[PDB]
Amino acid sequence: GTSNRDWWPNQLDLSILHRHSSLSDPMGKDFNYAQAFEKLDLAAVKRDLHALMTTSQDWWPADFGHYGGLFIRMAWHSAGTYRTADGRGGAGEGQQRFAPLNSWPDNDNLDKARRLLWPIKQKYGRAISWADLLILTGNVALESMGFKTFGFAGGRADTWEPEDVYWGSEKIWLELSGGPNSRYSGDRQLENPLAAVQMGLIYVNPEGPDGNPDPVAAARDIRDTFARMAMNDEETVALIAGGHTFGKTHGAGPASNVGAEPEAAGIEAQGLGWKSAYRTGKGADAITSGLEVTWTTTPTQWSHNFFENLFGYEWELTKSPAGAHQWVAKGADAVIPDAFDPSKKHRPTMLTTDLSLRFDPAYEKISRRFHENPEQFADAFARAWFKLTHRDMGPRARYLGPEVPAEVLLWQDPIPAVDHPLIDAADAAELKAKVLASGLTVSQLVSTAWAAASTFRGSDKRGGANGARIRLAPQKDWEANQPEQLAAVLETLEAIRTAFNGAQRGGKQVSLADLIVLAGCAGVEQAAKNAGHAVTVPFAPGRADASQEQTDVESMAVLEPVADGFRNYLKGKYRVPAEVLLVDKAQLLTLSAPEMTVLLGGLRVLGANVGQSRHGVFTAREQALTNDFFVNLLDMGTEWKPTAADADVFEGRDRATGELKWTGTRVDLVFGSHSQLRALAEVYGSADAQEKFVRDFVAVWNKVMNLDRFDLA
Amino acid sequence: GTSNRDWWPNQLDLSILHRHSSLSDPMGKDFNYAQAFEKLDLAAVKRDLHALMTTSQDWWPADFGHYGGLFIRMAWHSAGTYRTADGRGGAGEGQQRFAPLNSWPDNDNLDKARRLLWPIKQKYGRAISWADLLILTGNVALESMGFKTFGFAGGRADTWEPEDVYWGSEKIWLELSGGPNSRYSGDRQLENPLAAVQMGLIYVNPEGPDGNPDPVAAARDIRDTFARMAMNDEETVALIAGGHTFGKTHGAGPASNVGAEPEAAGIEAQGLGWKSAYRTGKGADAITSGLEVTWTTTPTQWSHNFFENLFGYEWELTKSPAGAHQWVAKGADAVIPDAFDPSKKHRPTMLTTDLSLRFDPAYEKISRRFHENPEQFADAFARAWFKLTHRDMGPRARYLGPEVPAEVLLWQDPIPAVDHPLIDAADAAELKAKVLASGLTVSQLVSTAWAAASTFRGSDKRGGANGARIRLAPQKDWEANQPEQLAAVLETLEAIRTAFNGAQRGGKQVSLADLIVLAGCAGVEQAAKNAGHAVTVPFAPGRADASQEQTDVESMAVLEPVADGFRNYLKGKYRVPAEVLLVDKAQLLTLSAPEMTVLLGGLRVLGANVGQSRHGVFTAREQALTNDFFVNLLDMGTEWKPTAADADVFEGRDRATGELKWTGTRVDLVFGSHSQLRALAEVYGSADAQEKFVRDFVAVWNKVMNLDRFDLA
Ligand code: HEM
Ligand code: HEM
Ligand code: NA
Ligand code: NA
Repeated sequence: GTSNRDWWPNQLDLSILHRHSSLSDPMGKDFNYAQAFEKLDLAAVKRDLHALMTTSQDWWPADFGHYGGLFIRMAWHSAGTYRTADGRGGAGEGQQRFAPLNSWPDNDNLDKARRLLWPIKQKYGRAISWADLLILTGNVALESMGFKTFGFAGGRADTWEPEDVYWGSEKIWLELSGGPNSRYSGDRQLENPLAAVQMGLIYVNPEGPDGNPDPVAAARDIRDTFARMAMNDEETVALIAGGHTFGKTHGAGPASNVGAEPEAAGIEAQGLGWKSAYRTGKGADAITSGLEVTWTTTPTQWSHNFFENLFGYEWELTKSPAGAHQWVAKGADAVIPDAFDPSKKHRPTMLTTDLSLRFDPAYEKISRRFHENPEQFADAFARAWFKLTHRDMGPRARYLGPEVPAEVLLWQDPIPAVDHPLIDAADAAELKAKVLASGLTVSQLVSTAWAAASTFRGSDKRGGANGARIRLAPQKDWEANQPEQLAAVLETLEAIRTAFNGAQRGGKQVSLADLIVLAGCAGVEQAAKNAGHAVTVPFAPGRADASQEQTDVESMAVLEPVADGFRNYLKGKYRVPAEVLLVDKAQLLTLSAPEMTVLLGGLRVLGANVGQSRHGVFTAREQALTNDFFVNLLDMGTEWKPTAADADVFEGRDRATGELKWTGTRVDLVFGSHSQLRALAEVYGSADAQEKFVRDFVAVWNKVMNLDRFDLA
Repeated sequence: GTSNRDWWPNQLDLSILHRHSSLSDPMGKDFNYAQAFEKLDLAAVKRDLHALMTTSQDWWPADFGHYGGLFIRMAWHSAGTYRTADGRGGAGEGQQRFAPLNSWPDNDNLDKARRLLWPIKQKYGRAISWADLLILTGNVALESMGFKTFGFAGGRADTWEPEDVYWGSEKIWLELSGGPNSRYSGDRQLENPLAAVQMGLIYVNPEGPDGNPDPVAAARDIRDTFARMAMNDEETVALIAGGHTFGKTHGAGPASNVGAEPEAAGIEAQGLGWKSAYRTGKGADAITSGLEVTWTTTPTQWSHNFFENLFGYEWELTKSPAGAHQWVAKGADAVIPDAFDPSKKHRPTMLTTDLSLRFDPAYEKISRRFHENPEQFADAFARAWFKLTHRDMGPRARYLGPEVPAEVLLWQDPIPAVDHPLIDAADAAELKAKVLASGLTVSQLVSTAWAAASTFRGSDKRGGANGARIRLAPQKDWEANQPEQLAAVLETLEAIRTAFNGAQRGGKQVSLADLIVLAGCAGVEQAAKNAGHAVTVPFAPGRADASQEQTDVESMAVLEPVADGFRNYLKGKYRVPAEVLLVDKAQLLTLSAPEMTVLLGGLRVLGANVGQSRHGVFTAREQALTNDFFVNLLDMGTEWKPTAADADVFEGRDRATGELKWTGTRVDLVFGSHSQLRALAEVYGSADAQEKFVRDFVAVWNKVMNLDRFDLA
């Protein structure tokens, strides 16, 4: 069946905004996972998980009689898809059970791991999501094997179809760099937003960069990809060495024995894949990565043996039985146990990427510190395992259950507790009137509140107006935020705040985070009033102000909007057309197409554009909340052409006289071009739609203001 | 961006069940189009449309100063995509404004037509849908030019994204037959469900079959495609000659002048396409099809001059200025007016397909009758135009407005009026108890009610339980319906009905259509009872019984289920895997993936399979409504393998002992294979799911029972 994608492969794809509908979700529209989880007997689940560890099934026998290593790898891959660039991937939606990740090469045989967990999933049902279960099982594996974890939070709700993620452009699994769709250019620069070296890998190639077994050059890829997963050098060394304290790799024979990945397998395989024709196909004969390495003398118990081995031998390059590059300890005795045969032992072995930890000079210093101080190693790994597995969960308000660590961590972008009474309706009316009396304009108030709130992304639930981090480094300096205008708005708001707070009795006070949002609401009200409409914009207080010391400036950089079609802003020239970037931003904001349409049309006439650009400002009454953008956009009296100077700017001229009426960008005109967007614009550009437009705009505005409000919702 | 479709291009696609979500719809959840339409001033809309016919815009000047012919074509293409095989296509969802239809080659310059209607669409807003407007404008065009129409119904709600339709497998627009993706095989057999001869055409090639200008062979393609659009010989001749009473074709110069279709055009084109570099690019210079034919001496007025010309001259094969084949009247005077230059006249011209109406001997008889009796011709055409533009609207209860024709037409599958009091809740309880006391089993009651209700298809809104047409030819004899078992059930239910109706006072009575549905409800209640669960299944009376004389048997044939995965039924061997056909049936029933999953699992254990096949009957308590299908399917203790005899049947054996536990088809096992369906099955197979399963099954059962109940809309 030929589809629209086949005929017009570069048209914009709006279906990413309408994923995750009530249609595809088997749970009722009222189902609340948090509530179901809070009633789970978590201790019972963990008892069943402990039992499972050593209950070997014949269809995938447990190495060393213990599945712990398999399950640690499973949890680590669940978490490992995360990219800091967009917040996409990670463990938080349980996506490992869906395409493509269920069938990525690096997820080979983790289908077996997941199937071993079905009986537990079945027994506890909706009260523990797969997403939570994959992480908790990893925790229990570590505990079962003697490692004390730093804690665990539940609350990852399951999802029901695959997430739309750009994982790269290659059309071949595992394609090496420099192909026609290379993710690399120049001096090994990985394209944003990617965070892995080859299509279908989690981070790096375990043989070395594009297969070349150089531990020093492998280290470079490790550092880069782990940084792109929000992990620094100490955390990276702790995780790799921590992980590889356990279990083993699987490469007992050639890879040509292994058949189709799960999404390609026959219907009879019942959701499993990588069926192997080598000997028994499993256990002692297992083939997963192709490498055959077992790191420690006690693969089912926490130990300090990884760094003893790493530093205590010299390493020789060799090949696994499948032909992969790996390393064996020069002159060592056979001290490593076999996974199935008590009469066999093996010499110590390492991956290229393990040797990175010794041969990269910066890693070597950390690795030695961990070798010499194993308690520091254990604490770093526990903290890093928690960060790994929680980094995409968002504010601590979302963390459920009785094992949540009390310690607040910088990477959680923490927001202080509110400890005082909040403002009430009367106070909010007072503050709005003071904001409007100050002289701040509709444009300034709307722009500032937009800038504060629209950093939120639903991918990892970072960002938003809570915290008032717009006043801090680095947000206060972002170009999209118009630093000098921003500074003037914040100054006036801060004086309003000070005065209001100084007049109160009791502990009552308003946060700047709340006042930024409320001032934006007053701007929207005033805009509606300018259009001759009475409107009330909802507002929920309770935001708090974070400090600069609670705001990691390097981690904040990934939230900078380099493209924001809602403010007609593009920081540079990008490979992707601007309308694609708009739909991407709408997705991170959790907006549907109709919400994206309404919001952008409104923002245009309110004066939210960066730099007060006239592009898309299709009204003669700026700062009035009207549907003018749609009515003027859709007017067939006007003809549009790209300009001389710039193909991405368009001039709209009267079709009869030739006179210039407007100018717009691609983000503006896509609403007049794309056949689904134009159908939306038509509704809001119709003669009966002014009230609809206002009321839809206010709703989506309030939606955006509340995106990070996990303390309420 | 590599997608799951790219990696696994043959995996089943569930996203067709989740279109049309509340997310993509700009109207509120409570918007009711019929309520908006009933307050439209339809007379005022028609006055605007009438004025528009002769108000020429310079960006697309009106031929002869009158847009009528353009709008008639626009409405005929809106309607002309309809296929009787699946009910997909037609005018009823306004799909011409979306991809792909908006950019089909046969819809060339209809973008102009639709744009001319924006100012009226804008004026009346949500009270008239684009879908309705397209058709109304065609009617008003005919009226304006002196043709009396048969009527008009409103009620086609707008849609907001493209419909998923199989339009063929060709990868090149207009590809001639016999390519690698040929829609033809054998002796010019067009593949079901297609209804056109080439990709991107409405019906046939106006030059002749694959461009060969032979009228006799063209007639064969006309007859075949029109039949596949539910039009017979009389209706086809009336429509083609009726249409071609008006307007003209456009081929003033070569087609290489014409640019990209709308979905490929630049953003500045603002949703228009086929921009032409030939001279002015429009009006007198217009290029649309490439043909340059004007059929009558008064292209803007109804006449009987198409047949006067057709029979009054001999025709010579010629070429248009673009090079297309077309026909000119041998030795005729220049009597046909020019579209822009009052001092020029042209000889009569015809398409190959026009001459079909004279040179195919069956067509010729009808055409002569219409020539000699033009009042017969006007009546046939009015009736056929109404059928053409309404054939996918569904039951007459959906028809809105003051111009709906009072005559009931056989092609409507008419349902008699109900003229007596309906049964009440106490009566329904009494009849359920009588049904259960008769000895009819859960399996019989469920099977029969399923058979009657599951003929519905949301594509053209035909079928469903209303009418009790399951008791009539041809439904009573369809294999899927198990004719001998059916007849026994219907006999017993008819005795129950007779006894209940005979005992009443006061005119109250129950129809057989209602009793068949109610009995099915009693079966599902009894199944729930057998499982230890008291539930009440909703039931809405008001169905009526249609007669054999009100049932067109030949038109009913397309509703026969030759594949019904809900009854594990496949009438023959198909190129398409059975799972794909299941998802296709789910789409026609308007089911989401969770609804399809719950319903199939339930039906299995209720005994709804055709022929009492054991395939998928994964329970040891058949006729009890339990989640056993999912629990047993998902049990890893069972291993599945295709059978020797049949690759499409699978044996489930105990993994340890080898003992045979079950058998199933592809339709069964897909729920344990496909990654998204298995996630659904897991919900209903969990230990906490019995109440959910029951409730969701009752909901979807009731939904299916009510699919055609537009009288309660
Ligand atoms: C540079 C980063 C890493 C590389 C290249 C990498 C590579 C691999 C490979 C190839 C395997 C063998 C798969 C098989 O054949 O069965 C594996 C196993 C595993 N890795 Fe990693 N790894 C990395 C980091 C991690 C991290 C961060 C963790 C956890 C904190 C982790 C924990 C595991 C464990 C427990 C296993 C053993 C699986 C079993 O016993 O079945 N590794 N690693
Ligand atoms: C065998 C069936 C049919 C064929 C092959 C056919 C073919 C065509 C073609 C090739 C054009 C010229 C497009 C252009 O160059 O502008 C056209 C025009 C037209 N057709 Fe048909 N047609 C068929 C049936 C119908 C029917 C069923 C109707 C309506 C009842 C219809 C109404 C018209 C009208 C009104 C125009 C004139 C458009 C104008 O004035 O701009 N045709 N036809
Ligand atoms: Na994420
Ligand atoms: Na249809």
